[PDB]
Amino acid sequence: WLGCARVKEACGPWEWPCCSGLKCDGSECHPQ
Repeated sequence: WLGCARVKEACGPWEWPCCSGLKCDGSECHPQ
């Protein structure tokens, strides 16, 4: 239990849950 991805972490649709307000903009979570 650490937290969530950041605005520079690799995420996806259901592979890595990012924090609230960050959407996978292609591959790296972005600041919306």
